[PDB]
Amino acid sequence: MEEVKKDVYSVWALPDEESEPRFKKLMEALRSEFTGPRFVPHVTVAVSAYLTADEAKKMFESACDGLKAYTATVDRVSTGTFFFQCVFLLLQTTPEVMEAGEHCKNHFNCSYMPHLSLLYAELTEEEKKNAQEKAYTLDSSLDGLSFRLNRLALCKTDTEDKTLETWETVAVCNLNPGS
Repeated sequence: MEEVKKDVYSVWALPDEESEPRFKKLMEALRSEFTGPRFVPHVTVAVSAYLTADEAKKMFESACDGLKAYTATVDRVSTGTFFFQCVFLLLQTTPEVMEAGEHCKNHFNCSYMPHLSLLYAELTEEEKKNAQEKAYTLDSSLDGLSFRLNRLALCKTDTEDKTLETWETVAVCNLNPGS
């Protein structure tokens, strides 16, 4: 038996139950004033090559079995220059956060911009700044905010599909604690 279908998978770290509503509420409000597809908050940690279902499951089990729950800290809410990097919480480049996003082989020195996107949209420069301002107005204590990432999602996300209609989550797993 041979699997012949291959797709690109993305791996998402998900905020815990104490932090997820806070982000969803903000995502919902920004999305209403400005424009934008609805999605769940996450912090992406991996993008794969083309893999068969089996290969992706094995990659995902390894990811789950070996990544421990960790804590991310919000540096500031920032803006970018294309649809997927419109307004987002830029995370502090702490060790555990950075590690989750890296996939450098065991003994090498390779020498990843962790964030949790808030809004996806193609806005004018002014509208962008305004959306950034409104994020702080909707939730001012954002800068410095610490939150727990304790579950991963295995997904298929055609980054060129701005509607998100094709985005699908395939599988989920809880991360064991470590601290």
